[PDB]
Amino acid sequence: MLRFAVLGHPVAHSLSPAMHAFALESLGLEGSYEAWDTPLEALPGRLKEVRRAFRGVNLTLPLKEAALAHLDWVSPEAQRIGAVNTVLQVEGRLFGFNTDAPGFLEALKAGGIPLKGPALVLGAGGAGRAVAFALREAGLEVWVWNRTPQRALALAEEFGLRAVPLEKAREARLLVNATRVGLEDPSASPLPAELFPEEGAAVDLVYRPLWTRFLREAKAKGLKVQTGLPMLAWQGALAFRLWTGLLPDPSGMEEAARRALGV
Amino acid sequence: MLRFAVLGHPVAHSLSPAMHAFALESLGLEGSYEAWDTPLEALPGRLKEVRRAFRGVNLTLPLKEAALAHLDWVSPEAQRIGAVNTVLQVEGRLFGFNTDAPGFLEALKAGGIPLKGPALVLGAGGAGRAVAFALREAGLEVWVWNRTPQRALALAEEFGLRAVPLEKAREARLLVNATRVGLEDPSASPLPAELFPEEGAAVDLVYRPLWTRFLREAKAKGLKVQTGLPMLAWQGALAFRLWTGLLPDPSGMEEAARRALGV
Repeated sequence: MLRFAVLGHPVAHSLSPAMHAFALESLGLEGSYEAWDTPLEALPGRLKEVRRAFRGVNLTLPLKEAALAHLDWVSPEAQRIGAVNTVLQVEGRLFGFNTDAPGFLEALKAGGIPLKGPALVLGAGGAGRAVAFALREAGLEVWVWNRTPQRALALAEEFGLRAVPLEKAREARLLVNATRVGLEDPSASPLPAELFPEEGAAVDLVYRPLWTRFLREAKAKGLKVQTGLPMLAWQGALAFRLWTGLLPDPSGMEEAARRALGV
Repeated sequence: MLRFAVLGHPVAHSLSPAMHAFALESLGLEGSYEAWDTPLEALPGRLKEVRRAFRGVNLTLPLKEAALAHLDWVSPEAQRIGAVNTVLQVEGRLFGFNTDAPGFLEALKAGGIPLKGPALVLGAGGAGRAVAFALREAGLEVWVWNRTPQRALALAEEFGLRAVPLEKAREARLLVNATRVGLEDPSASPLPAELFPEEGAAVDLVYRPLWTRFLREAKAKGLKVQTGLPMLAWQGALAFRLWTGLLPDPSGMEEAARRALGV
């Protein structure tokens, strides 16, 4: 039986177990995907356990950074981003990848949103780094903003981007919220409605609530919008493909995710 | 999803397509595995195509050794052996493994042939290196012979084994023909009949004909014998698990191979 799991702390609310359960059944495969709470302290012992009993696992906070060292091989993309969210186990060896970047890209495409920059990424943290990398490689112009201006300038330098002031948002065609503003805060948004571009599209990686103020304002302003679920569904479907070579229907992955959310 | 192939020059009558067709089917999986003729000079281009459309491929003569330089990662064992018979493609990256070595040991085990040395491996070439590596790993005392003395001597120094003259076959308890002598030639055998021990076991990697002159001599001497089909099946099965995480029935694959030989 294929044995999978998500390791992180917390993981009690991960939507991965539900999605992959659907992947397994939909693809007629026998196996399981379990949520396994793993504080940074247990990472070492947990991986050794992975080397011997799991075909693969996903990593969520707070393990994504300190995992690279314990692996036998890390993807170039995962090395630059500096985070690994998907681990593959073959012959007792552990290989690390980052399905968030490609998942994000495939989500937009599938969602119907033509890539068409310049693109602006709000937040220069973990989520921001991943998304910033992805859009560059796709062939779009990319700017970055962050609460604390420092973190922004550096990233623009490391990835070869532009750290712009929040105001510049008006000149972009692709807006991406990589901050926690809005998370379980229906009335909060990182971007003032007046600073919204006249045309384009916006994507929020925060999916709790599903329709954040950011996306509601963006929708009201005429921009095309996409919730955070599609990306979640694609990174998951891509991870599964990595593990077995079979791609579960991303739509079915998203639906499984929504049902789990109850929205 | 799941498109494999055996890359070699020649591969016209490979039994892999047959075994793997059975693997996929027996596992209720959709996919294909075809023989793709590939000369040495055509392999740089082949691997690029692999990265864009194949989940994985097996490599045969004369690509197994030249392949290493064109891969993103190569297993410690494959590196030591110096040859890759199994390649896995993930996110466009190529990883090389060797399922010949572990496959050989499983084959012996399943076939009811316990590890008892000294083990004499005939042929210090590629196939010989894989078998010698495996037997050393298993802790047996390993001897090696080669028509060209130098190659056997070099290999013995390299792996910490002992190069010996054919006459030492009389003291070996496990004999393995890893040479091409006898291939489609019922009159040829790498070991003169009078040098066969009178107890032990004999395995021939050559399976065309199935009952080589070598195996007929060993069987006539009362040695327990094994054809090359079991190893062929196991290296394929292990490769399949490498690619998908699922282990197809080795006996079923050997059977599929047999029926594909016309025997």
